Amino acid sequence: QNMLDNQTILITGGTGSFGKCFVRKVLDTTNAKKIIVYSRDELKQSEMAMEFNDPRMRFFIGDVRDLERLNYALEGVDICIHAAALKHVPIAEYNPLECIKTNIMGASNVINACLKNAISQVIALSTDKAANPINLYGATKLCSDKLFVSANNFKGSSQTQFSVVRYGNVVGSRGSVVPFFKKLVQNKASEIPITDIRMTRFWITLDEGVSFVLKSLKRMHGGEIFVPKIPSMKMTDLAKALAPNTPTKIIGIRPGEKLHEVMIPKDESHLALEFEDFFIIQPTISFQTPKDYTLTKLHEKGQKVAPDFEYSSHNNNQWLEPDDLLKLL
Amino acid sequence: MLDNQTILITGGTGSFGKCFVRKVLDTTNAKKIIVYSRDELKQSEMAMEFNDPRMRFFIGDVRDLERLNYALEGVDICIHAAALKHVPIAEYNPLECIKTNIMGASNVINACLKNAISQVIALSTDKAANPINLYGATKLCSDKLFVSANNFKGSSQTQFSVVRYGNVVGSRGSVVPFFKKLVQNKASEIPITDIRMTRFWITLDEGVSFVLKSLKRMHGGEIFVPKIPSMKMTDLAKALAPNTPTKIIGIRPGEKLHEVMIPKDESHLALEFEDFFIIQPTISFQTPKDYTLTKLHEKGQKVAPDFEYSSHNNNQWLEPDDLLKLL
Amino acid sequence: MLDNQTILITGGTGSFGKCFVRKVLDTTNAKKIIVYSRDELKQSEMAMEFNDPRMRFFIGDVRDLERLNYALEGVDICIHAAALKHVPIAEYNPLECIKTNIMGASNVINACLKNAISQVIALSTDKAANPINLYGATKLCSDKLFVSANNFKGSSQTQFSVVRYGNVVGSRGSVVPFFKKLVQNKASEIPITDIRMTRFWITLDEGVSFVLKSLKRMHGGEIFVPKIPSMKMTDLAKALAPNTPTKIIGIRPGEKLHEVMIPKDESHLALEFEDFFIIQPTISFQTPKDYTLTKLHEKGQKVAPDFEYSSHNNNQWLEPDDLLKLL
Amino acid sequence: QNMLDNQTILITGGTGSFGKCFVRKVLDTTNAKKIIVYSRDELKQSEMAMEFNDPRMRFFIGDVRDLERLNYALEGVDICIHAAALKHVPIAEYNPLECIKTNIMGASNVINACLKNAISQVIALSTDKAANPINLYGATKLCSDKLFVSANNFKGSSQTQFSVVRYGNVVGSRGSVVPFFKKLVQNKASEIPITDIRMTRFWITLDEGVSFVLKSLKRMHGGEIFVPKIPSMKMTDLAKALAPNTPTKIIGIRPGEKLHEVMIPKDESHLALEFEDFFIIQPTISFQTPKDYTLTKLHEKGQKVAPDFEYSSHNNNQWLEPDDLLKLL
Amino acid sequence: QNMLDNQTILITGGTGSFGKCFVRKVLDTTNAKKIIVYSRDELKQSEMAMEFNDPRMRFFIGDVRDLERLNYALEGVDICIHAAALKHVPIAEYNPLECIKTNIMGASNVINACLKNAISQVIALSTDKAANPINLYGATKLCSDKLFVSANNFKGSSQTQFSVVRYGNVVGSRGSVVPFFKKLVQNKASEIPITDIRMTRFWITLDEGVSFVLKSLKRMHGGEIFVPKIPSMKMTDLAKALAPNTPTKIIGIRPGEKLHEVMIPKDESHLALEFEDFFIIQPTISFQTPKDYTLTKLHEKGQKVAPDFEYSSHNNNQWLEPDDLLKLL
Amino acid sequence: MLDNQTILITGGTGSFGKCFVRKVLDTTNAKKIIVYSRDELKQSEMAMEFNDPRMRFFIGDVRDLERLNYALEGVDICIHAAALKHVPIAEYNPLECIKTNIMGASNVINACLKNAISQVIALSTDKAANPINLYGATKLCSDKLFVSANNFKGSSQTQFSVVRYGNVVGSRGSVVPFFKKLVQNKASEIPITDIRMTRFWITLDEGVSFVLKSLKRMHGGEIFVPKIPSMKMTDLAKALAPNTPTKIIGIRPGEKLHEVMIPKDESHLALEFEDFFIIQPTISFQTPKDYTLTKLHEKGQKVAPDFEYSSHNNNQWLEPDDLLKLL
Ligand SMILES: NC(=O)c1ccc[n+]([C@@H]2O[C@H](COP(=O)([O-])OP(=O)(O)OC[C@H]3O[C@@H](n4cnc5c(N)ncnc54)[C@H](OP(=O)(O)O)[C@@H]3O)[C@@H](O)[C@H]2O)c1
Repeated sequence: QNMLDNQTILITGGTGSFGKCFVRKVLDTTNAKKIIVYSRDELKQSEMAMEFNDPRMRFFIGDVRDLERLNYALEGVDICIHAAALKHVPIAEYNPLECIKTNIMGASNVINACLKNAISQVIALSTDKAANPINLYGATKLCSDKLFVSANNFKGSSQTQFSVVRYGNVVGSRGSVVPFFKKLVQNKASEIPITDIRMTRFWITLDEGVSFVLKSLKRMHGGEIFVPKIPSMKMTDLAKALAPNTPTKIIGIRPGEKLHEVMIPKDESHLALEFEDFFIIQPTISFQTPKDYTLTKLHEKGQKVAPDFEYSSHNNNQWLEPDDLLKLL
Repeated sequence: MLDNQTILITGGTGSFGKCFVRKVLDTTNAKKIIVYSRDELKQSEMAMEFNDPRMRFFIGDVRDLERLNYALEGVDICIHAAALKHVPIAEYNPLECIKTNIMGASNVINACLKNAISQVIALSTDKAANPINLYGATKLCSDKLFVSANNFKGSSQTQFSVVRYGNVVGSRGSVVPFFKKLVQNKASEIPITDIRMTRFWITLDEGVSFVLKSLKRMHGGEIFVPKIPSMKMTDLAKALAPNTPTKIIGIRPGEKLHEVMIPKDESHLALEFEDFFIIQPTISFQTPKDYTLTKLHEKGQKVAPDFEYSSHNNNQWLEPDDLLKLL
Repeated sequence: MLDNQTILITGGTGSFGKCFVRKVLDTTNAKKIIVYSRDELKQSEMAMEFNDPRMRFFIGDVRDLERLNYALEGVDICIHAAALKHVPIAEYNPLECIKTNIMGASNVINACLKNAISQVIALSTDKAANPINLYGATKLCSDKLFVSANNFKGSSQTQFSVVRYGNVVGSRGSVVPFFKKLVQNKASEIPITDIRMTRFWITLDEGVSFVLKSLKRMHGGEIFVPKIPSMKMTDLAKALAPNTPTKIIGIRPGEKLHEVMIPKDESHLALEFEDFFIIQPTISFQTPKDYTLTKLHEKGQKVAPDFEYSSHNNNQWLEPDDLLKLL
Repeated sequence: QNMLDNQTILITGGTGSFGKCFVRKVLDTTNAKKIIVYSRDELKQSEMAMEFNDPRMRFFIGDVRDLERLNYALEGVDICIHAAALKHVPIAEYNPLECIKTNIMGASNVINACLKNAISQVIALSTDKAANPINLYGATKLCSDKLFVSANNFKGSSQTQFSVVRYGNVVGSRGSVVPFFKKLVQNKASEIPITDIRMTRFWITLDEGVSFVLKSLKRMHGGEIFVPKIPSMKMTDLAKALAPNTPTKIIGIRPGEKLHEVMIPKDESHLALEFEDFFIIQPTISFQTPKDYTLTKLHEKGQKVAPDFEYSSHNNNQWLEPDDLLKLL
Repeated sequence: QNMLDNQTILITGGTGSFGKCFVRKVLDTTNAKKIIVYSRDELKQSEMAMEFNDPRMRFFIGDVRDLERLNYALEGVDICIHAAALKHVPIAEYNPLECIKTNIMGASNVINACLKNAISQVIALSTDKAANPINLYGATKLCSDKLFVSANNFKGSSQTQFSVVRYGNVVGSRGSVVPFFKKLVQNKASEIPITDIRMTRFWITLDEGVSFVLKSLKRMHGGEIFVPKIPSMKMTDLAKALAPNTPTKIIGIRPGEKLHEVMIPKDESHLALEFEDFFIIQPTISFQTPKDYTLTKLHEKGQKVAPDFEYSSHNNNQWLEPDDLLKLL
Repeated sequence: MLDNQTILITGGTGSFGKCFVRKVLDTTNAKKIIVYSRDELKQSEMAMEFNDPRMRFFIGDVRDLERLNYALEGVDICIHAAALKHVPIAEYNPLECIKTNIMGASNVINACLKNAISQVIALSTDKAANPINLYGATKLCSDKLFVSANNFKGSSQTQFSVVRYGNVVGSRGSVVPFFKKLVQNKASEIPITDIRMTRFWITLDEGVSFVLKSLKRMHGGEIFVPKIPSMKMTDLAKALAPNTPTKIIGIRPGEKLHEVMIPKDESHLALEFEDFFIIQPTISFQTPKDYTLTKLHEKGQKVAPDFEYSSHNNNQWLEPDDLLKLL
């Protein structure tokens, strides 16, 4: 019950869509002692401090590529939510090392600084793009996920648990598809570009993600890659919600984009454990002090999966109509 | 043209390393061949087996940008083969693999641009296509860095390409050579992972010739893939042991049943050729290039929309008798 | 001459940033304009609003010397506008402001000399004259570094100048634009700091034109100051709200009642011109310069011994009606 | 009473005028367990160890720009006096980054290393040149002062107090004015250069400064910029003490020099608190665990000041005659 | 008695001749809780894990030139054996900075990381080449030895003892003389090269070295340079054991080679203490908390030496015949 | 040829430092002499005593590679005299001595190659031959780095040599000058270490002339050793105090009874000359050199097989009367 009770939480990339939503959720629904936003931009932090004018907030201007600054911010932290990252796929293809420095080396420093300040639980955000990735960005998240999972194979005088939360497209995220079909039809959208007529994706709301991360804290043992069960929607149906009466030119594809997204690769189905509405991808490596992932801290039991299971988007159980999208737009 | 050129190869004391050096001495007119690796043990031995004037050894680490700057001084061609490739060990030492493979790639690129090297080819791997293990992810980032490196421009231009191929028959501590120490071990029990297991197979000599060919074809920015045969991991044992038991020890941390070399989501970037494949960059360059015509004037063509070059669905297969011919 | 030149501007996605880019495209013949900033959000948007061939974006941090080296490759002109300027936030995150503003300045200078950039202009601020807050101190060190950078010499010379001016009307999150969100907020209560509060006021467009003019005037080593109007912070509210209460919320961490732009102890270094002021270096250079004649052959003159260009004692003042004309 | 009793003290720039005087004062008047001199030059340390041949002394060759070395020296220290710096104003104008590295980054590393080794009290030396500065040097001290004051806004498992001590010209300092009018008249001073006939400065003795720093330790809460009440003297009267019978040519001004020095800027008078003979400039930012600066640890009460107060040299209460200067030369 | 009982041991350069032998000795003869091999090559570690397939083993891929990685590996270690190094003398002459980075800076980081993780005992391996050295390699070991000895002059909240073990040529080491006269006669040795006909060296077996290091742990106080009493053999007699029936061409000398090796320099005989079969070269500097090196932890008493003693190889008590060499080949 | 050349000398404010500068101004036509050292105290004073246009001071640390890069810009000759030499202090602060002497040497070499300096001479010491103390070990590594630095090659070549000699009579805080402050101290008690104590003795002026001569002789890679006299440490007191007691205070941390300058195990590398010795490199270079003929065409010759240049067995000795003539 309420384990953020009197705990100090630090969230990197805290000024982003997830960050503001996560901070908002934690402030409203928990007795967290203090909530630390760790990010770089003074503009956004300056703005955020005004809209979240709360004494339980602390803003540290800092970069996840700077270990000394992180070591200083995590000082006395209990829980670290790692949401900082460079995720604009095509921009990442043109700026490889930047994305590597922020996502890979950033993961690296956060883990180092958390261990040093003896943090209790750490959850880093992943992405479906990190499974059998093709673009660099996805490659940097895969390296990220791997570091956090491996970070558990440590042995300090205070067990620090490291877990990962992976989920697909965030319906209407700060720069996604939905938040475009609105910004275009607002400035006389001559026509809203599309791509492949097979394009499918997983879907979830920002609130669902936050809630999920918040709950993963309650059942995590450390080492897990939690995957929530979410619905998928073909990119066509997403053409009748923010401009059905406006044509949509066909672009086909964009740099480093897939036709379908993978959440749980086939080659990892033996590590995958199933639950009522979420999966647990177990560590591919073994830890010194092994844990039993079949029983979460929330005493929710899990069963393995089909030796030939593949949790992909091109074909999942749940889907969504252009109404549900507006009903949850 | 390698004539009178200076060539540096990171990870020069490795399998590919030794073989590449041997091939360059014997067949090219390279003026100088520089080996850049960390271990003094392997370098002293290698200098003994290759007692040749055109050879030069530099004790160095790719994680050291300053040292690379120093050693790439006056080099025309750079072959990047340095890496931590043990997949399961990379799973336990992720940051080590990231520093060597990813940062390593970054430094090399930096030193190469600085010393104005003409062409660079970095060695990739099939494990970098739709990767699952850390090693593959690092190599994927590596390929990316090298491909992106082509957008840099100054008083001098540098061409960066990548060569990607699967398992190397009898590579430094691989499977095939292991299926020997077992025969010698008077042991009668072959350790398998999964009857479905499949991989692409290229020879040390073939990989090396493909790199040399690539140098002559590259515009810069390509990921060259040689068309090589696949082989059921069930026959690799059969062939190298027609009689002996196969104890299914399961899968190791990070293994795939089949390795992809040209992902399905990249078929549109692929260009087919007589013996090879060029996966085109996914980004545009200041100075565009036409990958349909190599520098050797070889014409390439697009592949079918649902194309994918994997080990499972390969039209070529190594025969247990034609495999024994490799060794 | 910006004709056919390559221009890089750190902090290119900022207010001055976007405006400077717009002015350079529309009016110059600059061959290439490079935006160098950290955020992918602002850069993707900016590339959309400026869909032009001569534009190029580099995701980078001024705290990264290696990345700057890379991006300044082949650049002729460099405009340094990157900085952490929120005064109170700089008061809580001093080292952050020091790293970005002071170290940032240092790296840029280094990369500029390395890539042999012809001219560099760094943006200063009135808060850097007889400063009190951390931000101002960092900018003061910045100006100093840039001014001192002119003593460096090699096969190529690089000119470093600084442009200093006060508040930018309606700048990214300033006061004036805030006195709008309040009107919209249906709020009837204007937050003031002190009836005496005074500041210099220049427009985004004016600041930009002054930088472009400076490039054409600079010998290297100058701190250009434009003659701009002052305005009682009491009228900025009056003008933008002839009717509404003013609740004196006091002073914020680090504020001054009046901002100096040319200190009294520097009057001897000052040179007066038609529209601007040049504060001469306090040190001597290997290659001296005559700051009394800009490159546009504009003749300057010394000011009175007890001279000081402050906001409190300014001979020019923005009229609440002529202020509404800015917006 | 005697709080250096059995404490280990580390003083950076310990081989300088202040350092030798401070070490001398501490050795003679306290039961400090050990006194660590942290500086770079082997020559001076070598010399100092001979003149201060005391077992309670420890000399660490080190640079304040090297965090690892500092982390190693502060190990087990209780009190840190930070006196290291580059202060030759004109030399600083020609060597900007050097002065920045030593004074700014140096401040930076000392604070970091003190926190890491859980030091109790830290006092960094400032200078009147840091108030409304014009020269770079002064700018580096202002950045310094700001870092030390901000360093208090931390929260480690052992409160470390950070304070600053600022005062003007040190009568006859290792390279000042007085110690020149002697070195010139000794080698047939044809004429001793002067400047502006309005030039005024604050004055204090090396011993007074040491004593002041030593007492600031006894009353500091952490976060203060202590300013002692000291006298001022026009640069003319300082022309009749070490060569009244020798002319003085007029140079006018030197690189980055002011006519008058500011100790407490007008724009900070609201932060300024007054006491019988010293001031306390309060933090412009607020700390999490606020302290009451109106009551020092020495139970000395302070009152605010005139809303339009300015503690400048061009006009202060106390002044000095060319006798007092020789009477205290 | 058995002080490795339940202790965690970390040995850098653990995949080398010494490393494998040392790990082998510790696994077989002690109740060490865990044994950590710290080295760079995946090939060797991969190989070693197979031949030493023991649960009490842990392999960390790491470089001694990387402090952050070391800080992470020594975490929770009790005893550190430092065997990592670049020792190919001529290769070191052509790659000076490399050898300096690995041996000097490597020593530097290990000491730093051991202190940080509060290691109990640390023994770094030296070499007779470090006494009055001529080659760079030897110069890097001398700098190394000096750092470890000096490392004792520290004062942390957990005394860490630092000692050095120095001995000569390891009979048949991974790349020495003996292991050559075999690899040559195996591939039709036309003739096996030799040098100066005065060439003498000290000798010892790999097992003797391990055992010695293992025992130095039991009697060390910290600060010692233990030197075992070992025999010497002229390079001629070493020509009748692995090819007496094959001629030996005369090369004379090689880059940076001496005619004779020094173990205890004459100028240090006043620091040297003698024992039944090993020497103790005492610190040239004095520590704050001085120890009595005349009485080892094994209660073995030692007496000083002749004020003009020199422990060189060109003339020592024990020697060896080409039989003993094969009898112990 | 120092004519119209730019000379930088690290540790320029030191004993050798000041003397070298004085000799270069007075006798050469060097266009510029740059002093690169850390302390502002000593530099401000030195600039006063050397108020000359060709002088220039750079506040910097040899541990700073970036700063060295900056200061060596446009330098032709580099004299490396910066170091921590106090033997006992180096014994307590080993890493400090290693950073300054060893890393310091490394950075200087790096910056020199980068800025394409023509010739570099680094100051060594007798304590670096068959060393025992940390200081000597660091200098030995230093010499090595500099000697090895000659194997680097690019569009420009740089020559690196080392000058090695013993004690400098009355050097900044040495023995002789101390045996003065004792006389002045009205003290009647001379502190000795050991009646056998012996050292080589060269004058500040001699060391400086030998460096200047070396520049004119060097091919690059040599360790020049001047033939200088030895002197019983018993006479240095006798001479400077014919009457006063000698209280044997023993030996200090790291002292030798006698200092070697050319080790016995190096006699084969030595080449004898009229006034000096060249110890040849122990490694071979890409571009070999003939050290038997300096650039001044001085012919050298091999020494006897068991040769060794030590202070104990020197054929030259300073006479207590000819020593007083030095001072
Ligand atoms: N002294 C002798 O009797 C003797 C005998 C044989 C050989 N030598 C050789 O002569 C050389 C110089 O001797 P010296 O008597 O002129 O010594 P010195 O009087 O101690 O001068 C050495 C100078 O090096 C500078 N320095 C020290 N650390 C530095 C750093 N980290 N970065 C930049 N500069 C640094 C110091 O200047 P700052 O403190 O202002 O930085 C100092 O002025 C030595 O290297 C030694 O090898 C001396």
